[PDB]
Amino acid sequence: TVSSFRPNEFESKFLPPENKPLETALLKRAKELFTNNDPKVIAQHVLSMDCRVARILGVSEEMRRNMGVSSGLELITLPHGHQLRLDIIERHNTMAIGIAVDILGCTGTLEDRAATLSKIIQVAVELKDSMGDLYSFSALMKALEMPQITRLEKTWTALRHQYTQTAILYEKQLKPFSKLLHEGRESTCVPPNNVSVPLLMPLVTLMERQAVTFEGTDMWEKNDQSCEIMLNHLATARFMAEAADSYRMNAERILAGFQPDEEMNEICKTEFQMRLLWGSKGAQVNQTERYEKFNQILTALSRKLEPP
Repeated sequence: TVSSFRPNEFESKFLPPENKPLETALLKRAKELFTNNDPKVIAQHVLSMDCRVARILGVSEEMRRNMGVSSGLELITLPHGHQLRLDIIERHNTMAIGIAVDILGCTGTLEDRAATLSKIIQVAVELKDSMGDLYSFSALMKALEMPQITRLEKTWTALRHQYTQTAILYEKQLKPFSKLLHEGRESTCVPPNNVSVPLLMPLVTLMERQAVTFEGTDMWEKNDQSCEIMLNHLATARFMAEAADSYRMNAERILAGFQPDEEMNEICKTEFQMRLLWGSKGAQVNQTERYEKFNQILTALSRKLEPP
């Protein structure tokens, strides 16, 4: 089928009924939110939202009788988790795209871009070491590795010179850890606060041979077509399902006493993000077309910002 996410019909106190793609005032308001909020606060909203979408937290009794299992983390290893898997894929792509658009569109000066880049890495650090949200941690890391972000030479140089510690933390700690996750070793290299949401993406993608991803990452080609790596994720998936509860356990501990900020909560919604990016009409075009669109838009903004 398709995603459960139906953006054209999503309502919000924070979104005009009829919005166009990348509305400038709305990208303005978004940036301001992430700009004016502490990275831990941002990461708590992301984790909290990821737990709803993956059905680790907030599962009504109707939803559970409906799944046949207690947790979405069990459900995704099963045939009837197909919808969930597709939802998981859409939110990840949309989130990675938004991050990129946040560096390449929601900024004015070089210094503003670099500050944004640092804030993004701090958020990623919070996701990893505090929230143990490996899933959204990976979406941010994917944004940072996009060819359109990677080639912003002047911007990475400003990061190296002004935000040095953050820049070294990213290259020396985050990148290598990211790589471990991708080789399917997450179960043996847990961050200091354990795991609340697993990486998910490479497992969900292996299962969904018809999955579209932005810029075609986790497409299991070339050096990825390794039985060894595929075994690691699938062995890990099975462990995930049997131990699904431990994740809930972690997320509940981390989020005890958490009180969400309404607007912040809204902008974490994939639906909302989809409306921001493709508008109230285009938000329901096919994945391939929607993703190809931003590949073009991001390459153009990157070129406008730092020409060769």
